[PDB]
Amino acid sequence: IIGGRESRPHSRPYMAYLQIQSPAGQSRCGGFLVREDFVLTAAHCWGSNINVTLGAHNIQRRENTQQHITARRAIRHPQYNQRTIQNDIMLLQLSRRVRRNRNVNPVALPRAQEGLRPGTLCTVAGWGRVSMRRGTDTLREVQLRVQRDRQCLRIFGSYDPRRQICVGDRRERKAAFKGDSGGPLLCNNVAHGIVSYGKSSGVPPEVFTRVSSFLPWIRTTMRS
Ligand SMILES: COC(=O)N(C)Cc1c(C(=O)O)n(Cc2cccc3ccc(F)cc23)c2ccccc12
Ligand SMILES: [Zn+2]
Repeated sequence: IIGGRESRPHSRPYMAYLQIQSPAGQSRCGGFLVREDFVLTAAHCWGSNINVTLGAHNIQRRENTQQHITARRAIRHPQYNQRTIQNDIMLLQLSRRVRRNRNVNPVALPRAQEGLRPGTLCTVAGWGRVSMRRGTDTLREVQLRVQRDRQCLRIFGSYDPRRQICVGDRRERKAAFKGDSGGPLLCNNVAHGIVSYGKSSGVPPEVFTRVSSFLPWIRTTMRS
């Protein structure tokens, strides 16, 4: 998170830290618990082995609040496209259910035709980089404003407002950045978006997946 603050410890108990391994090496992402057995994140966070930590604030130290669960299944959207970064959404089936408590519980999703309009203020949280090269051990957060479609259409050739949200005022040094991928955009306590991508500079606007567009695929997947 660029330009943010340390979160109040355990104030966002839906937050998941992902440690990802594949032949391509090690990666880090965020994610969020949407049911006792499922975490939602981005498809570009896929790996052959993913371990999830819930209940964390400082993910570099042991805390008896943490729950460590390997993902039994990593289900990318069937039309996820690496090249355009379209349909950037993935469900993790946990190998066991979490023990729900003050520090570990799910977050609500939007309704289908509810919407999210320019000018809405939201929060994004994660363990990602705070500048170009430096990181953090502890969860951080920042408030970002929803931008108009054209502000992303102008700078991102493959942007589609049917499936993506445009986020962050270029006037402020405030953004989700590397390490924050997969984490939630919370608006009025609901997870409307998923951190997807942006410019290497970290200067907004940036691109989130629009959850409302994938609700059918989400529901069908979790039901089966
Ligand atoms: C297996 O996992 C991985 O390979 N990864 C997690 C690496 C990866 C990241 C990442 O480091 O988070 N991002 C997000 C991203 C990258 C660059 C600029 C950004 C600016 C703003 C922003 F909010 C996000 C940005 C990706 C996007 C697409 C593909 C891969 C990645
Ligand atoms: Zn604590």
